[PDB]
Amino acid sequence: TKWDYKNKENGPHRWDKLHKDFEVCKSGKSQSPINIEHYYHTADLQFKYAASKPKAVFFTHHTLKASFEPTNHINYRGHDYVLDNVHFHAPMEFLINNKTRPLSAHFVHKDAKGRLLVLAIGFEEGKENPNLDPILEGIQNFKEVALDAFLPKSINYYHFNGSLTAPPCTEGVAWFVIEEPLEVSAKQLAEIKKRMKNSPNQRPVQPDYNTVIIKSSAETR
Amino acid sequence: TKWDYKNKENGPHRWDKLHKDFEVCKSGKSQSPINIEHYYHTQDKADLQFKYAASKPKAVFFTHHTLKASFEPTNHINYRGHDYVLDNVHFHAPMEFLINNKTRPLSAHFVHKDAKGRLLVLAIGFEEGKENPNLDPILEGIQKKFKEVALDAFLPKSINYYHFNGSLTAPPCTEGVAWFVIEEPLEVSAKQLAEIKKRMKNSPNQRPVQPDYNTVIIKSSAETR
Ligand SMILES: CC(=O)/N=c1\sc(S(N)(=O)=O)nn1C
Ligand SMILES: CC(=O)/N=c1\sc(S(N)(=O)=O)nn1C
Ligand SMILES: [Cl-]
Ligand SMILES: [Cl-]
Ligand SMILES: [Zn+2]
Ligand SMILES: [Zn+2]
Repeated sequence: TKWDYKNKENGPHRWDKLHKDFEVCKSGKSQSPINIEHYYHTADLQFKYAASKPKAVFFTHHTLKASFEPTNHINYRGHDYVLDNVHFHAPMEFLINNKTRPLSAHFVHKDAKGRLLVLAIGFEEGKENPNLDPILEGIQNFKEVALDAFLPKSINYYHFNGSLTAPPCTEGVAWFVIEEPLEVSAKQLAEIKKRMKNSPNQRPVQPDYNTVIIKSSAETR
Repeated sequence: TKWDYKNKENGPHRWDKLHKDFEVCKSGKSQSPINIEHYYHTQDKADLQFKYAASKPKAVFFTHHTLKASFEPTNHINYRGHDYVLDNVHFHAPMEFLINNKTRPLSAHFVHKDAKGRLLVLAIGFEEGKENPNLDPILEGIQKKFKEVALDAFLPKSINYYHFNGSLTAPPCTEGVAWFVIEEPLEVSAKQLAEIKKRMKNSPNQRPVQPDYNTVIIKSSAETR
């Protein structure tokens, strides 16, 4: 109950100091997030999403989280990665070619061997997107969340190996950062940021050791 | 208390236990070597230009289960406007990385460091066959206390290689290593093969394949000279 985003002691630059489990926050060579600037052009990525009702929806450790039953899958290279939860970071943590959007959502998965697959996608200030509403009315039954409709059908993405953007900053993370921004309204932006206590929950860009990145594309649905 | 590839306490399964400097040997998520089966095909935007010449080793000696030739900082690799000087060339038998589950009887690692200590290792396998003329200058320098190494002739002109980030394959298992594994195997004679294993004291110095956390690998090819 110690680490936060405050620019003083419990801030990110000192996370390794708060606890030894966070030592990799400093010592690891694949820490996330980063600015995606150098990559290689070149699917094998299957979504198994459905509109799903959350096991629970809650704000925890400074983000808004919807936890889920092991019913929604992503298959990657012939291995099934179960979605655990989707949570939000504001502003966006990852950067693409020096570009920033004010919000992202992370879709967290784990396979048979316990390996992590996380998805980062942006929101763009503009028209109100309906997908947000089933979770924002879930403080208490829980209404179904439209997962198979959340992401674009056609996606361009960046894939690389990184770490968690939050303590313990565990590595072995397969990142897929989606290029296409989703849309978010200005009223929704401020409203949900208030559940982010209008206090940023975004880890700074980590040092980049020539991460190998592929740019590819896929169809989600 | 020193690390080995032997069956008991100082083996690879236990390197982490030998020294705390070696903790990442087990706990790291980007540990080498691995079995290369999944990769991405790509184009040649690859900024990898060799700056190699024939060079006489500062020394050729046995250290840590391998045969090593260290060099004057005269031989280089350039990668995206980032130049890596060759530190040494050393050997593994059998080859430590696997290319589609295929095993080579031997490999060579071209170990580089930039100014700030960033690591680039270059790996190529060897296949039993014709007398390799480049090898014996090394086999002719180890009992002395050194002849030019035809580095300018050592690697193939046209290479297919795999690129990714991994670790050193021996303790301290340092991560953040830019690996370039070249697909085309070089050629070695049966006695060149036999003899050097004895200079590597006939005790295999091959770290087992490590857990792979979906390492992102690209396949491309290039011209060295
Ligand atoms: C359960 C879960 O998803 N935990 C997470 S996710 C995460 S992140 N924001 O994807 O890098 N950091 N932590 C602690
Ligand atoms: C000086 C030097 O090259 N040391 C090395 S190289 C190496 S390797 N087998 O290339 O990953 N492991 N260690 C300890
Ligand atoms: Cl992000
Ligand atoms: Cl190897
Ligand atoms: Zn997240
Ligand atoms: Zn080696």
